[PDB]
Amino acid sequence: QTQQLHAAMADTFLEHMCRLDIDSPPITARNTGIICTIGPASRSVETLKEMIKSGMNVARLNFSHGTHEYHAETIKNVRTATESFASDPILYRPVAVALDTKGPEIRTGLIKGSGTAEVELKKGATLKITLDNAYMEKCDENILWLDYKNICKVVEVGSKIYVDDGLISLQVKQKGADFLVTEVENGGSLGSKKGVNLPGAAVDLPAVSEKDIQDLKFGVEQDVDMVFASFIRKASDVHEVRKVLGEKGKNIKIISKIENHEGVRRFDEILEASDGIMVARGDLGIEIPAEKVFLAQKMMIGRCNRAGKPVICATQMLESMIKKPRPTRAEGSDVANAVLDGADCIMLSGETAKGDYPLEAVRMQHLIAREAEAAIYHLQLFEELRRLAPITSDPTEATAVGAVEASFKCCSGAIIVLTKSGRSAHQVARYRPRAPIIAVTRNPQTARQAHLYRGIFPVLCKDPVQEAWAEDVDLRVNFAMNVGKARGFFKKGDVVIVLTGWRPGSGFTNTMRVVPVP
Amino acid sequence: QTQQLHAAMADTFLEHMCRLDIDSPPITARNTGIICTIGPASRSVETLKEMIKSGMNVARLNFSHGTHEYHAETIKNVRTATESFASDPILYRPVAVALDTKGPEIRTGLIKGSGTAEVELKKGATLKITLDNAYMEKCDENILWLDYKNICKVVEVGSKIYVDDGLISLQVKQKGADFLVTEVENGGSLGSKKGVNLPGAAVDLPAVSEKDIQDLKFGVEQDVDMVFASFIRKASDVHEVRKVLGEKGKNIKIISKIENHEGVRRFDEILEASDGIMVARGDLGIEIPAEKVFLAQKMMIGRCNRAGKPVICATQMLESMIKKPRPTRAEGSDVANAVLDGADCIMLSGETAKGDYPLEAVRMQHLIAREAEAAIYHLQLFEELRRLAPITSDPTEATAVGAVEASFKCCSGAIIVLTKSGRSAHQVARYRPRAPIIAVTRNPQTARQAHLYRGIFPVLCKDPVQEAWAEDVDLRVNFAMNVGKARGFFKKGDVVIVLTGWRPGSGFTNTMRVVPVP
Amino acid sequence: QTQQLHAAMADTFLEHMCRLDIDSPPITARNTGIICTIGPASRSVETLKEMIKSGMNVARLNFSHGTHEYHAETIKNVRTATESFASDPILYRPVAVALDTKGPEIRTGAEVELKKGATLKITLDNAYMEKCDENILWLDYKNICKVVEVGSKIYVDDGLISLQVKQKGADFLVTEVENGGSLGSKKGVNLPGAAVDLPAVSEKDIQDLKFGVEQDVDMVFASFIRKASDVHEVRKVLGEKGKNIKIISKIENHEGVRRFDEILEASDGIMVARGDLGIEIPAEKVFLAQKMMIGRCNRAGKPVICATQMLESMIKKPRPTRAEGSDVANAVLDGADCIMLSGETAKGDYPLEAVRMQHLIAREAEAAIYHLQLFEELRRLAPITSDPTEATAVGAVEASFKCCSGAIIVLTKSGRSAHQVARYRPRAPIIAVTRNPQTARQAHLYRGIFPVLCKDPVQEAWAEDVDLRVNFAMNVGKARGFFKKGDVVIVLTGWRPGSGFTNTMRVVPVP
Amino acid sequence: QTQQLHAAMADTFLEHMCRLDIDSPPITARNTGIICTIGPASRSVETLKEMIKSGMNVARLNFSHGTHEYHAETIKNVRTATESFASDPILYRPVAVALDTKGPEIRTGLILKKGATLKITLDNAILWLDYKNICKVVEVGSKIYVDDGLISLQVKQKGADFLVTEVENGGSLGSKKGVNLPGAAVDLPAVSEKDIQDLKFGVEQDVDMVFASFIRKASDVHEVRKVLGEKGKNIKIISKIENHEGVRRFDEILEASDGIMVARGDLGIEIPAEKVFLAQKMMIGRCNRAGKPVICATQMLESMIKKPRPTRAEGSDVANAVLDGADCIMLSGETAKGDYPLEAVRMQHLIAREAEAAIYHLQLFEELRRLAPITSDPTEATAVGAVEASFKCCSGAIIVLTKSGRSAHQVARYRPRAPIIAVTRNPQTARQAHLYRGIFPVLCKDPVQEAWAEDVDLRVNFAMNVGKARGFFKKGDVVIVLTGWRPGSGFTNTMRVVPVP
Repeated sequence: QTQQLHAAMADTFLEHMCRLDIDSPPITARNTGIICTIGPASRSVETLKEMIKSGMNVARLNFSHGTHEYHAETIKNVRTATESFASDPILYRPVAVALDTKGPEIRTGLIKGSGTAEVELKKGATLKITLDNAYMEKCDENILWLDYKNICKVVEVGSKIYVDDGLISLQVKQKGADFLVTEVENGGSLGSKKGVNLPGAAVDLPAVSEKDIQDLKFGVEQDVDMVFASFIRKASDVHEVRKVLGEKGKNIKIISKIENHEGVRRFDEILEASDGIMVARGDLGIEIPAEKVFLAQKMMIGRCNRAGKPVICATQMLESMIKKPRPTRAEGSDVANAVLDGADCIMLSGETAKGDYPLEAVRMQHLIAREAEAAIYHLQLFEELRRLAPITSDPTEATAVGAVEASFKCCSGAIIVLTKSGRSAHQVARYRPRAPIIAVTRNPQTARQAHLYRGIFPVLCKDPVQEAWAEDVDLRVNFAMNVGKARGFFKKGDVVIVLTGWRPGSGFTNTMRVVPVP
Repeated sequence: QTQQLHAAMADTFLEHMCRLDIDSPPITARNTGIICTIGPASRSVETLKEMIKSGMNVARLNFSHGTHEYHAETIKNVRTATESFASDPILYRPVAVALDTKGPEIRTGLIKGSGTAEVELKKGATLKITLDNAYMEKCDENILWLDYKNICKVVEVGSKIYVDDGLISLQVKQKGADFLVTEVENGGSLGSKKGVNLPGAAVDLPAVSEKDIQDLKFGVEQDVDMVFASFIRKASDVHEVRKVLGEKGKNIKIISKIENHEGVRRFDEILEASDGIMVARGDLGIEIPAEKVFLAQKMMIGRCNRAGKPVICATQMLESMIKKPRPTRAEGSDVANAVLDGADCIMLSGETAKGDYPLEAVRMQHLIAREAEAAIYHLQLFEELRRLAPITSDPTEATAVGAVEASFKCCSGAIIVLTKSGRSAHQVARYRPRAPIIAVTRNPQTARQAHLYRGIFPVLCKDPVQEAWAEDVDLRVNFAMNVGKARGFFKKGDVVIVLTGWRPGSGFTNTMRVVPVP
Repeated sequence: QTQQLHAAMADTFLEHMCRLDIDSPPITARNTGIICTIGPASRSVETLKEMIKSGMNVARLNFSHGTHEYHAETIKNVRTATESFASDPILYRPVAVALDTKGPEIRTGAEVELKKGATLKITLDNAYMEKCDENILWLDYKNICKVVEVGSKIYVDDGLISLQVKQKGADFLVTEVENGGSLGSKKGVNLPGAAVDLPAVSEKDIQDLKFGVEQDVDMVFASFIRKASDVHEVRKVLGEKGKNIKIISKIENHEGVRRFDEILEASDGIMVARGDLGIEIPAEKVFLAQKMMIGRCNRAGKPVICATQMLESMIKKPRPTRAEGSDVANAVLDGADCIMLSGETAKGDYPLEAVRMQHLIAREAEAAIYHLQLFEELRRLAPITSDPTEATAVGAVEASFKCCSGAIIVLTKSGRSAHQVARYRPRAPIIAVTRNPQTARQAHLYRGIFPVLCKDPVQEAWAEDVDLRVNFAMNVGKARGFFKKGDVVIVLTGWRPGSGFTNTMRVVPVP
Repeated sequence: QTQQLHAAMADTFLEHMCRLDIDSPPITARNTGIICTIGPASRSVETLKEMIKSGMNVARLNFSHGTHEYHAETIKNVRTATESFASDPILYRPVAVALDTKGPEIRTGLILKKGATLKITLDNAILWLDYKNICKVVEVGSKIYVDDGLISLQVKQKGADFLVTEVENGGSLGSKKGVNLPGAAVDLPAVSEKDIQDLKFGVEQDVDMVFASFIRKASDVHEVRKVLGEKGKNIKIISKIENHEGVRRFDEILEASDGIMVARGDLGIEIPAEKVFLAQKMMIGRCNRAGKPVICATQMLESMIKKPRPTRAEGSDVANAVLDGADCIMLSGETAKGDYPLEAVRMQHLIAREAEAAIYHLQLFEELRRLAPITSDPTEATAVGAVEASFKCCSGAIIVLTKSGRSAHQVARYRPRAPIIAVTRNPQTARQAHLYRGIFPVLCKDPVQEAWAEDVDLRVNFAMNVGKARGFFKKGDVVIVLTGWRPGSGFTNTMRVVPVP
């Protein structure tokens, strides 16, 4: 039948895999968030309308490049396309805006006085790295400028230097005052403004740099929903981002990007400090060996699933769709497995920023996730998530787990949750139900930030507050009931779970109800 | 710390056994129903009040003996003693009334014109079994009358005949027209009106006899709660009992006594036709071999736990407490293991009917069961009970299972349920929660019949119906708060699960609420 | 199907319970050992021959009563009756001899009524020792006033009489009577929850244990064990002369239950001594202590004996009760390596029927074990060692489950390789081949083990001597009905002679 | 702590995932087979020696292109490079040779706008194709995919001889392009005319396995064995499941075949590309259940055609395939025509070895033992007892003497951690053993000893010599050793727990 329900009845994990049927169609709801980097190929209002229609939940902005005017006009265009669907609130999908910091990046200068010129580094040859600012935009075959000024101090006399996402490889032979005479291990095309990695080195670059201070202030002023904080090495790095944002940026969610060996090693203190994690696989696959990245991924995702906090899988997930209309079989498997592992969000970088087919890659990540959400062995997963803290005195958690148990028993169309801050709907998300969570809120920052969790369909209720509180509760319940009928989540006479509380204000969610859809 | 909660956190059944702790005290709430046979040792109103105080829940009446005049007065005495506590509704316990039928029985006659008198049967001496009615009150060591006139037609030579709870065994040497000549295999003291058993040989007595026809009509007239139907061989035997009760006694719960080889062989059709089972171990120990009774016991209990219908473990549970003030170690192990196996009730026969220590027999069954309930591995048991029917379109089942899950998570004081027919309180009980089920009802039949299920502590609301239904719901909920405070089930500040619905009348249970005790 | 094999295929514990079938007959093999207390009802050679035939494995001697010369003649008659079956070694069953010690005791000094709710002094002064009454009672234990506080409970005469301590002196206590009764002279006293400073062995106990080494007894059932040093004290008494005699600690009280893990790691085995335990702890709590002690011994791989009142009504009656029937079944199902009969076989009117009834109940219960979950939980809980014998043992038990084998043949000298097979609880009977006669007697302590004694000459090649001892076990199991010709069995041997080199697991058809 | 052994002790799948450690180094044993497609970037004897050193186990030949004399020389160079390490039989790695068939195919004729209308004709004198029974197999609403699924076409009206169809996807149409039919029951023959002569060539060239293309049903596999014959009876048939019908009728194909290939490139053209992982995990798990070989394939390290490092998706795909339980992992263009062939082989070696340590063995063996049917075979009982024993002592290896492969294949079914060192005198068995996870095959070149017990011990000691020299264990460590009660196949019954000398 549907939803891989025959696979859900399996006694063993191997039999769950064995009963995975390609002729079993999934339900209409897609639970995992899609984050998209917005760049040259997708920043128009026209394209951003079609990204939302294809299934974009979060707009990421990469502050590695671009000025503050470029990002403000992108933010303006996101909101122009988002509020174009706001006239009917039953069909309005909330879209988050995400800032991704530059962080402690080492980067190259301009090849031949150009941004698009390319020299050809052939294998075994010498190359002089320099810090001399005369050679800043005069980068040649023989010379190379970079921006980390303490680079001669922190490298060894047999260190390896990786340029352009790990593709060019170097080895330090002679160490100079401002210079570093290298020898090319893996050659290839060296272009302009490429990221440099030093995987052996204790790089003494700032936690929150000069550019990052300016960028985070801009995030507060433009009213972003989340910060994707680059190169988080410890818990005091997360606290410094929390303190830089301060009072005005207290509701902005900090997502620590684990990009390096020290972030993997000191993960638990980072996770306890952060609001969520990005498994930032690009920089991680250069810093640690590339064969160890899946171990790091499934650790990070699994511990975030255990701790109940958001996790985003990232980098190169549909990489060939920059140039092609359809992905490779690796790329389809990767998106599937990341959703299977328990990533609350999946991300697109160059596919949506500068790709020739950015709408197809959003659609492809929608179609793969929804199939993989049906492919989850919920029987084992819910039984293992229940055993973590199986006694607690908090009354709201008991209602959250009891709702999820109820949703499996009737195989429900939805779990409708009223929430102010997100927290009641966030509690339902942690137990991983099959049913889509419909989070009803009047707080629009709660609506945008609720995309960070698996399961949650946030709905922004634009209705005025009715004079009686009990009638105001039922109005918000009927709103979600209208949403799922409009989206094809459920029809009339289907069963849904409705979560409410006993009084107004946050923290009082104690009422679970099993209602038919009118 | 308490409740065997350290043992409850074990990942394996073996470590659950290993962490069982004599210093870890149970809660005040005892879940298993104690059924008591009332006879001469416990018939007075004065004694019956002390039986209730010791924790009697069901009064069994053996209709093998006694006339309709005698049993009506026994019924009256149970009801006079129960309604003495009705003055204070907080401390009022409902007591059920049960009718155990005679059934197809074979009895001997009187020894030398006397019920009290006895003869000794020597091993290897003869004993002429007769059917001549001049020897009816004239039995001795040579002559034995019995009341089954088709004994010679269904027994061939060499087949065994057991007398007086299988203690005396005889073997047939030759059979006549209206006689049998036996040889005594096992000797002993032969008395009057003792039960005769013929294992292997099929007995052609009816399922419902003409005496059994009149006794069930008496059950309908005297407003009994349940029938313990004796010697049920098949589903048509249950259908015949259901027909005799008719439309007037349609709400009387039939409990089939599985008591012979054919009732074990055709168990599934009997369970389908009945509202419950008694594992009637006494005559089953004679009919099948005595070493095979535990196999039959654990089958029936497990299948009734699977089907959701009640199961009663019976006969000789504290058999030494007829004479002694404290039981043997085997008897204490038997009462523990029955409650551990999943028997909804436990029973006392001659211990409460005829014994010197009936109040101590009720207390000891109350003490052992309450210890056994804490010793249950609820983690495995509930997980396996969830997996029996994990999809159902009935929303009242989803509410019931979600409440049991919520009760495990907060380690709740109780599961308070408003119910009219019993069904919503019954549905909670089938999943086996640790938390006691306080069923609030204005229906007294529902209050008495709820003692059949494990977990249900039924309370009878005596207040008239408040016109505000929201207030009439909350008055009954606060009445159940007042029972558990006074019973020491919980105190002020503890967490309870409250189960109600969205409209009055039966079948509309849908609301689960996690509330603090005021 | 046979041997509950439909119920063994269940995916859940509940469904295993559901598929238990009374028309599913077991195999001939009965894995659980039967311990029997010998007294006046079962002392003669003709009775003891029929005890062996009905299925007795261990002959228990209660040293609480009877002289040394009485107990020596019991041992003599057991060995007379055992060695009458020696003439065919294929059908020869070895019989263990067990010495159950008296223990340390707290006693009292014409009877008197003790009124419920009254008062009674308990002096330690020997002026008031020779006749006690309703006001004054004497005890022999001098250090009671140290080990008992105010509000402590004191039981007299198997927990019939109960006393609550109201005020404490140096050489006296003054009590309030709770559950009163009739008090006689020289009666047994119990102090619930007290860390009692009595010696591990009494003066009588040192004489009786020394006697056991002289009489060549196989195991010791040491009474009133509270701690590990108490087990080490019994070990010290037996010494080097009786170093191979197995010490089974009887856990009888609150303190032994509390400090169980240190006792178990000191002892060679455990008895759940339920009668004394039922006096000492609340009677409602005895099963909790039963399944704790049985499960932890199953975890550790050491033997555990269920004891006291298991078929109690068979002292006077030819059938047992339904409570008595389920108790013996649930003990075997819990994982008791052995089951005991006390007064049933010592003084009762039906001792041969009771031995047979424990054999019939255990064999049904062994088939009713959920082996699929049980082996899975033992596999998981096993620590990953570097011992070759342990890896071979768990591989053999696994291979017996895969092909549903008729037996596990184990060649052993000490017992230890056959003991390692036993702790993983196979369905298949373990046929332990040995030339050591003490090993054959001590192997009855463990579940699964059917000990066979090879009386054949030692062959020329070591490999052909190994194959003859395998072939002997093939001949036993065919004769006793455990398998037929062409059935599959698991065979454990080693790579060199001497103990601790069992490495080889072979899967062969029976010739 | 090494081999992810802290993660091996976890009581749940979630905690196992939580304890996965980048600082825990694996053992030197790599258990998954690496199948490399040989083409012009990796065809010389010089390069093929370095392919073996990096970690090639099976050389794949795509018979879709290339002549017989080209492929014979390709076969010759594989053996020249393989036998250059044959002087030291302790360090000799056996290398198998695979024949991937072209298969039946629907092509276009000789010499396309979006949303247009073209007509499909079958008159041999507008687009022509060479499958004449196409009108029977497709309906109104069915899809037709031309040129690796680039141009998609939905049929509006179907005639007896013609089809008139609306274009869905755009792009330029050229000559002799391959046509797929999604959902169809295609009556093209199981072996084609060209594939008959390819399969007889493999018997002559002494190949070890056949990767049979486009397998739809059980009778198709039997046609491949009919063509191979008694002269090719020992050559294993691995079915390539390439479409809906192969996925639907999977259980009958697996029964007939010696193995399955998850041929994902052709599958993702045929089925929707989002559903390929479901088909992958179905096919891997059922082959794990049946105990037969499964090969994951197409685009696994695809960017290593051009770049010296893979993508993160490419690294995760190879890891998750080995995690799911694939016996072999394939490289197509990566080794055939790519710029970095040795780097790709190294990367598949490095990823799989980390993934083998990350397998939750505790649940996997518990489940594989639970679903194992109780039969009376001594070999099956010995194998599962050996894997149980190897988990308990944490052994260095499971040494198995095997003639035909079969005893080592039964051990490999139950997925141990420890490398399965298969000792064999049969050279084809040593090559064919690379098809199964765990099996590290070694060819005993020593002559048969007169006393058979000496001949048994010589081969066991040879396995002790390989594992010491390869860094699987050292002297004093504990290993599991499998032997049997007489010579010949089918008699392995004896498990032993031996110290390494």
